Amino acid sequence: PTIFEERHLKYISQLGKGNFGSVELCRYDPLGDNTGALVAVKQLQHSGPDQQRDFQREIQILKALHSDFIVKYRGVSYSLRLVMEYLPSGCLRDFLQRHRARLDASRLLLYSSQICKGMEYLGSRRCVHRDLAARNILVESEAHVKIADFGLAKLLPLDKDYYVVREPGQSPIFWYAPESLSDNIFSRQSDVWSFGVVLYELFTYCDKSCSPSAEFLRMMGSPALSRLLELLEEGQRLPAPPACPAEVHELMKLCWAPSPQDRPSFSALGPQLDML
Ligand SMILES: CC(=O)N[C@@H]1CCc2ccc(Oc3cnc4[nH]cc(C(=O)N[C@@H](C)C5CC5)c4n3)cc21
Repeated sequence: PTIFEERHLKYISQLGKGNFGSVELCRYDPLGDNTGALVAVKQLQHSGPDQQRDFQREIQILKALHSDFIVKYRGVSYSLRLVMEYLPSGCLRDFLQRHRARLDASRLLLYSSQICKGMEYLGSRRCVHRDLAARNILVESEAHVKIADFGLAKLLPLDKDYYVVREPGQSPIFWYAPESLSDNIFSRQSDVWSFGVVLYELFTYCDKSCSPSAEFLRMMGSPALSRLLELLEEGQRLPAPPACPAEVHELMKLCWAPSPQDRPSFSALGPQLDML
């Protein structure tokens, strides 16, 4: 099952690109009569040595994760390719923009709860995502979302609860916490910072004009990394989204606490979301 033969993976269409590589919709059909299962196949076409090493790490991390709110690993094909389950409604960013009129606050709260449970589990496995955002969240159906794109994901060292990355910025800066911007320090607490921005994204329906980049860029005014750092250290944050519940906005601000240890854990965030 885990060893997918390359000749049986029949290409259908393109899906998109994560942090590195690209993903394709394929039908794995060994019987050769297109009666097989649709799957999501990731590969690296135009990639350096650094991205190849990250990909080997992504495969092993995702293979080991088992949650209802984390995209399932199916197997591998060797030209190394990662086979994942296919979620036909796509990513949440586009889903919220497309179906803005139909999706009320209670539904946004359900996605927040499911993502939080996924991240709580990811914390128990001592794994840091490093790129938690609406673009990397997939949609199974109207009542079910999963976390995806584990390319930048790291396991914490056996003796520490934080990871210092040597590389600078493989993702957009507007989801990073202060200690990641200033010192490249990543942890479960920096993932909680990013969850606050995801909460902001949900409750703006990923509207482009009031996105994290759009809002912060106006504050930064006429180095982009250093200016963002200054704003965050001075106490500047994303505003309350229009028509956002007050209780949800207070949780965002707790997720954006200056010190990592003052941010709540995903285990403490879970009940607070579910009781609204
Ligand atoms: C043709 C089209 O409408 N494409 C849109 C563009 C954006 C997007 C994303 C996912 C997506 O659908 C799916 C569906 N199942 C999937 N399984 C793994 C996926 C994945 O890794 N997607 C990345 C590109 C992604 C997690 C980082 C994955 N992506 C579809 C689209």
